[PDB]
Amino acid sequence: AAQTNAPWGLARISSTSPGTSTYYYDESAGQGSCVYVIDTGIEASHPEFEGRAQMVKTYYYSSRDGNGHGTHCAGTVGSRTYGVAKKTQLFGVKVLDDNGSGQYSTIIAGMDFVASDKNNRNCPKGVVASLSLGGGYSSSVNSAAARLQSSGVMVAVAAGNNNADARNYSPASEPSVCTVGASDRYDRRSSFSNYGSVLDIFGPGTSILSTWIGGSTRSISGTSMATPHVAGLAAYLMTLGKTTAASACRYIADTANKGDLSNIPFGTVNLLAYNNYQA
Repeated sequence: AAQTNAPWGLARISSTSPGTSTYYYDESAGQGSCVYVIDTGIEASHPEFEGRAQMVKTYYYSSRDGNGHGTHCAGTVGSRTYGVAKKTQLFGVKVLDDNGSGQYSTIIAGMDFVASDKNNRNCPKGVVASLSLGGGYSSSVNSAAARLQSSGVMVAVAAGNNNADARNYSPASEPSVCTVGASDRYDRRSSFSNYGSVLDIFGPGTSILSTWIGGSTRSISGTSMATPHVAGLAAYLMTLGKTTAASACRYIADTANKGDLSNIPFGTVNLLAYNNYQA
């Protein structure tokens, strides 16, 4: 399949080269997979989600995305126009309030929620969690992300936007999950992207167009926006049978575009997510 005039990040994940604008992907498109978007919620009624998005959990008075960040991430995972995996199911877990903040105990509970809730969903092709969130180092948050991964969910988490080593951030510093840095359309490390030996992969993170609340769209930047590309890519690859939840991050790093990013600090992987689709 070919999506002409796609967002640059979708076109990048299906290209050996920057600077193209067509997204190529197998038409299975993550059908039969599931992605939990653990964030500020999802505007499930956005026409871009086509009935495939639903709120499954909130820790606040409403499940409704009052921020836009969770909607934007869910759109990069699986919306028809802005999404990597255009047929996946999206499950919203609102662990962040509408200023995008969340206590870490709520974030931990939401992660444990997903590890159990996936047994209430039909995801024959496998389960992904996208965690476009983070703060300071927490061994309890790392361990929650590790449990989720251990439970058979691919966990993809943002490296953080501190332009620092991600060792000092959670859940970015949890080694068993897939820690995602951000690159820009010129294959530069995004100026804000964390780095370090705990990063597993880079995805498009600068000026990423996706769904926004109020049925709108907008372009925003962040390792938080790189993560759903990788989450979406995992759901897509799992549906194609190329990998499983336990091995997707490794598989994505094995099949990634290698050595194409600039300003990657010594000791950080130079790997850009790539679906390796041959049309």
